[PDB]
Amino acid sequence: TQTTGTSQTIEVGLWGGPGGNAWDDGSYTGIREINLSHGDAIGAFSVIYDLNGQPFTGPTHPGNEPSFKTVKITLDFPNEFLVSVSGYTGVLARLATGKDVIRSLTFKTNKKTYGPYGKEEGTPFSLPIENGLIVGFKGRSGFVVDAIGFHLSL
Amino acid sequence: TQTTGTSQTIEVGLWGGPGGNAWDDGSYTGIREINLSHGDAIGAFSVIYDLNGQPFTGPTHPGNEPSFKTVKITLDFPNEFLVSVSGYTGVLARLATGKDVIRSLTFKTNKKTYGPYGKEEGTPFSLPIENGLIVGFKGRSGFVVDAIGFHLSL
Amino acid sequence: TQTTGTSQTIEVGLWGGPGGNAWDDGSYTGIREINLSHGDAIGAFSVIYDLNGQPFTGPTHPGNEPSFKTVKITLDFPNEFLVSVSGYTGVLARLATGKDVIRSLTFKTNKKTYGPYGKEEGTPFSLPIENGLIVGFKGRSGFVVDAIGFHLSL
Amino acid sequence: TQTTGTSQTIEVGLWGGPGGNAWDDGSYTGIREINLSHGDAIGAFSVIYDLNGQPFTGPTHPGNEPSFKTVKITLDFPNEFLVSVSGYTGVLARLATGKDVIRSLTFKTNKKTYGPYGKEEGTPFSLPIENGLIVGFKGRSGFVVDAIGFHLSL
Repeated sequence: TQTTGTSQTIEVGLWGGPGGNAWDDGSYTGIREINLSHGDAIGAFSVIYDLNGQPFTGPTHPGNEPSFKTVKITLDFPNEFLVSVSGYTGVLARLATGKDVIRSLTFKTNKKTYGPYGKEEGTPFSLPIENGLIVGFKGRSGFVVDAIGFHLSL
Repeated sequence: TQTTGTSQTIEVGLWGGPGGNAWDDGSYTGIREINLSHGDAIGAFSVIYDLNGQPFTGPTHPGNEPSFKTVKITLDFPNEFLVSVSGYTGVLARLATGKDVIRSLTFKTNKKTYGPYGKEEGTPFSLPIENGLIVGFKGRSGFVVDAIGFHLSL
Repeated sequence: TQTTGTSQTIEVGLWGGPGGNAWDDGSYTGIREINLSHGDAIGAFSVIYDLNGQPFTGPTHPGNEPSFKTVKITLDFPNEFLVSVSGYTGVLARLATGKDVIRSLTFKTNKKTYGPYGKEEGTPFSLPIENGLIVGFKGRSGFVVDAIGFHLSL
Repeated sequence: TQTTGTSQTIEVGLWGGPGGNAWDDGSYTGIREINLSHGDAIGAFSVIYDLNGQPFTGPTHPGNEPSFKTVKITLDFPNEFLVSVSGYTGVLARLATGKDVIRSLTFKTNKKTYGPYGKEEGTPFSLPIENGLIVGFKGRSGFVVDAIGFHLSL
């Protein structure tokens, strides 16, 4: 029985801490580009999704670590897609929060591996995908990415 | 195993004829507003979809019928959503094509019924929904709506 | 957010009347065989589904009309599958109910068409499928099939 | 466009190593009971699934560790369901293959946490779920569980 007008997708996560503010890009039809920043953790994180064959700029999550290395991951959409996302969660001492944040991220597509970005220190996590696609990102962000999760769909 | 970067949704239809030119809005997360025109058939058909909580203007399919009455169904999204779409398919003599078109359309939500619009002549068709949502429209259009179909999702 | 332990599928329908008693086979991974009976309407309707590569007999819905012609539709699973199901709904006078029942049914796969079975009288209905599969049947049955619906999945 | 008669579900994993023999229970409508054994790792792993309101015993994966302690996790289906599965993957001294096996497993439902079972040594992994359900298990087994994966559905 349908009780709401908003469609849904499987959602896994979040991995990371309770700090920062929650955000959810929602779901689309695929991923075209990922723009992030990294240093001793992951700072900025924004995505260019595919929306029915055309690019759609997702909401930005710039964080607040201007010193970080900026990176643009341009996927050969639609032939290239993520088959795994992994990383590390843990406290970043200098933040003085005592809460876990995303210290590192690695993106593996059917074509190549991007990363590891940030610092691989803390507790690892990984989401290998055998069938289906990540069609959206969600998480929490403050000065850095506190947590991350994914929307999945066939 | 995943072999493409484009996600998908269930698709039903089309109902109608082979005339006009094919179009497919793709899929989104919901429906906010439906714009259409009608007279002896359904002429224009355009939708304002929901895309993760924000409106997204779907591609237009105005057809070309100056005399048709225009209707703007503004749903109380997300509390109100379609639970059924029905109508009639059949030849419209004046088009001189001999091909079926969408003569009528009725939209029923969990709150009320909109229509019938057009003329209920020809062969009826209906898509009652018990679980899930219409998240996108597709079809064919010329001077009027030749055919219509739907993308469905939970 | 997940609030129940039972998974779900999109469900379309029901087409037919409010008579009889409700039944729902639930969802599986495909359809292998359909056994029905027909005359001036569709009486019995029972399915053998596929469950992860192996046959699984669903609950029976024989109705209570013993005089109909019995038919067995054995699909070449998994290469052959339904791409459309259509039929007619309408009153059957000898039932003395004045409520619609399933008068006729037609099953079209990517290989061939089965039917029409029963009597093509009343109001037609059709469910053409472009993407996705019927993975379960539901409906209402009394003396004959009063209504029918489908569980859909990618 | 549909090109096969078998439906599908999202599949995540595998977590663990390449040893043992691959197995896949397929997908169902939920989980009713989990039977496993553990010692210096996870040995046996068998599940009783829900299939449209009726239990369905999945194929067994007994492994081969007579000394392992057996555990039966009977969920209060459908009110109780897994919201997270986590564990550890790592080498076993007695295997001398340098390849990982599932050393530990922890099952968290919306009602309680079962485990940890086995030994929490090696590299941790976790699959927290925010929306959707695990409707099937897959993996690899020899004397113990080498790897594990999940079928997911809304």
